[PDB]
Parts: sequence; structure tokens; C-alpha cells
Amino acid sequence: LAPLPPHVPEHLVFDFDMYNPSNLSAGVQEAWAVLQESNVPDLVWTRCNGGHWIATRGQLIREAYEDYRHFSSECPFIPREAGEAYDFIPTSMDPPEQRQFRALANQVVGMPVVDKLENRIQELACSLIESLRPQGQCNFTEDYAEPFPIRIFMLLAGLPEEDIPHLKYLTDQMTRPDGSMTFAEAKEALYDYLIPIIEQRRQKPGTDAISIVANGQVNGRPITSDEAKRMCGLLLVGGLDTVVNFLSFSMEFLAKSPEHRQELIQRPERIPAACEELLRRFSLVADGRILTSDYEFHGVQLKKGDQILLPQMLSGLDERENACPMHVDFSRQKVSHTTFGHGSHLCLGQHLARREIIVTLKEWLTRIPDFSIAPGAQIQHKSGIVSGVQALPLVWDPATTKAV
Ligand code: HEM
Ligand SMILES: CC1(C)[C@@H]2CC[C@@]1(C)C(=O)C2
Ligand SMILES: [K+]
Ligand SMILES: [Xe]
Ligand SMILES: [Xe]
Ligand SMILES: [Xe]
Ligand SMILES: [Xe]
Repeated sequence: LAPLPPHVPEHLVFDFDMYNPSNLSAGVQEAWAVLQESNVPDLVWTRCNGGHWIATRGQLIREAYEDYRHFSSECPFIPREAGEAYDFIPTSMDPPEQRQFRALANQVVGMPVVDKLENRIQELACSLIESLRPQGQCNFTEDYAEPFPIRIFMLLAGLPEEDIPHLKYLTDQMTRPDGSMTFAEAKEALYDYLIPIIEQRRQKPGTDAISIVANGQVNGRPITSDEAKRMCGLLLVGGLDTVVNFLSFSMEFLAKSPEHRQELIQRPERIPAACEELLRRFSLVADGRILTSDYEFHGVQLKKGDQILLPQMLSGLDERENACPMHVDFSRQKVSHTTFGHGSHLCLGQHLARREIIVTLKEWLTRIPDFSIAPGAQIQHKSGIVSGVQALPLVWDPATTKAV
């Protein structure tokens, strides 16, 4: 616990630990949702992880993401030493500077690229699920959730699959550190990996995502090698952690809810709507901003340099945004969330993520329509910048499946 700063009033101190929150055994989303009980203010300070503000309601989260002149992305991670070392592009830049790098990043993960990968995405999903289907069981996080999105990303980036354990280890240290590595060490290891590859693909340009970034232009002038490395590293982290973790929350839910499986089996055209409602309920990202100056925000004096967590996860769990927010309703009329962020840093990979989610749901429910959590298993979650599921043992009767 870190000393309460002079300017923070005692009545706003809620000691939430974003990397190990108290109620984690109830589920990670439920654990973060304690910040939205009736007694907790819209905006609290925690003395954990070096001390920082935490906006607890959607209205505040949205407002702060919109207002980049006060809430800068120059230092977006907690703790402060991670935020300070964080220099990925475009996330560590504010508009106007940030904008030129988004266009280039859209070339490698945008909707036209998803469209092109659509065949290989469908093929991999079907191939992984068919391999599992006759077994009547799997360790879902390791047997599908990791390989499906990771192999697609490695394909797109033109990187060998033998590199996956190394890269996955590093990305995990940046979002859910286990203590062995600081954020800055993990980041420099990722850069060290990328540097020779970026140099090779600048000499010998190809079709892969690293070539496209490394040989690209930003508003009409050549990207530097340094800029290319800082963008490629961001893309790697996005590719190796987000969808991986979200698939496991979604499948855990479906494994526990037969009526929700039945709804999608009966009406598969609802799968896109169900993806969105699962993105609200099992939102999993929480990063933030740093104050560029002293600023009074919703009755609370913030000091220049203060860090504020603006949990993208919380907005759609907010009762004030969505009635009965812990209930999953595929017919929910207005699904309101900030799962893919908000403002000028809106997720660039969201079209790829939705596609992978939708393809997974359709292809899993076609072949393995009925499945359950393995008898006796208690599923454990983990919290951090991106929250996750430690393991997800599933079982089914093969007699109920169908090869397609
Ligand atoms: C379930 C899947 C995903 C979720 C929930 C998610 C969430 C987010 C969020 C909340 C942000 C904004 C962060 C901020 O404002 O500081 C973001 C940005 C970003 N994401 Fe995603 N993401 C997902 C998948 C992906 C994938 C697969 C990629 C592929 C590389 C990706 C690439 C990016 C990039 C490049 C940005 C930065 C945009 C900018 O700073 O201008 N994301 N993501
Ligand atoms: C918070 C994010 C999900 C977003 C894309 C990858 C991630 C970990 C970042 O550093 C920016
Ligand atoms: K920084
Ligand atoms: Xe990518
Ligand atoms: Xe990349
Ligand atoms: Xe899923
Ligand atoms: Xe389905």
C-alpha cells in the first residue's frame, strides 16, 4: 500500500487491486463489479499498485476517453513504471499525432484483411474442432482458445509457429505479470525479437503484416524502423492475448447455460447479436490515461501526472447503461459497451476479433452442440490489463456430435 497523496480525500479511498482483486473467486467481471455497489463513488483512489484513480461508471469512462487533452495515453498502463516504459504505436500517442499511424495499422488488421483471411479462419476453426470432437473432452484454453487466434495471427504476420511459446510468454508478462519480468523487460524482449525481422523485410518486402508495416507510409512519408517496431509489437500483443482470453469466458458461459446454446443452435442467424452481448458481459480490458494538468472532474480534484484507470470492462456492466447487467440476453435491445475502447483509440482489430468469435460459435455449436464443464472443476480467472481464464476443462458425449 502506497502513501495517500495530499490532494486525495480519505472518503474516496477504495483499495482495489487490478492484478489481484478481492472477489476474484466469484469471477473476474464480478470482482471488478464491486466498484459499482451502491456505496462506492463514481471515482475512487486506490493505494494499490503505486496509487491511481479509477472511474467506476460508464459515463465517466466514456467522458475521459473522449477528452484526450486532459487524459493522455502517453502513460496508459498501471503501475507507473509500465506506463512510462509503454511506447507502442498508436496507443501511446494522442491525436493529432496518433492519427497517421492508425491508417497504416488498418492496412494489416482492417476489414479488407479479415475478408481475405476468412477462408483460413473458417478452415482452422473447423480443423481444430473436428480433431477434438470425437474425444469427448478438451482443455479449451490450450486446445482451441490459444491456437485458433494465435495461429491466424502468426500466419498473417508471417512468423513461425515454433515462436509462439516465447511470444505468448512475453505478451502475458505485459498484461498479467507473474513477477519474473517487468513490463519494460518484456517489451524490450519483444522488440529484440522484432528488430532483425523488420530489417529483413525492409530489404526484401513481402505480403505479410510485418512487411506492410515496415515498408509503409504515414501520411505520405516512410515509416522509420523504430516506428515500425513499436507498431508491430502492439499488433503482436493484440494478436496473442485479447481474443484468446475472450473466447474462454464465452465458452465457459455457454458450457454453463444450455438454454443459451439452444437459442443459437435453433437460430444461428442470431450469432452476431450473441457475440456482441458476450462482448458486453465478458468484457476483459482495463487500461487508462494520465492527467496532462490539474483538472476538476465530476467533483474531484485531479493533479497533473496522476494516473487513472478507465476500465473498458466496467461500462457495459454498469446498471445505469444496461438493465440487469450480469444477465446475458441475446435479445437485449440496446447492448451498450466500451469493450473495444472508446474515443480516438477504438480497437483496430475489432473486425478480426468479431470474425474469430462468430466463426468459433457457429463452428463449435454445429459440431459439438452440447457440452459441459468437466465434473468437479471450479474455473479460476485471472485479472490484469487483460483479464483471462486459467483453464477450462470441457466434456461432452461424442454420440451427440456431428462431423460436417
Ligand atoms: C476481444 C478482442 C479485443 C478486445 C476486447 C480489444 C480491446 C481493445 C481496447 C479496449 C483498445 C483501446 C485501448 C486504449 O484506448 O488504450 C484496443 C486498441 C487496439 N487494438 Fe484491440 N482488442 C481486441 C482485439 C484486438 C486484436 C485481435 C488486434 C490485432 C492486432 C487488436 C489491435 C488493436 C490495436 C492496434 C489498438 C490501438 C488503436 C489505437 O491506439 O489507435 N485488438 N483494443
Ligand atoms: C489494452 C490493449 C488491449 C490495447 C491493444 C493491446 C493492449 C494490451 C494494449 O497495450 C492496447
Ligand atoms: K510512455
Ligand atoms: Xe497483424
Ligand atoms: Xe505485425
Ligand atoms: Xe466463443
Ligand atoms: Xe449453430
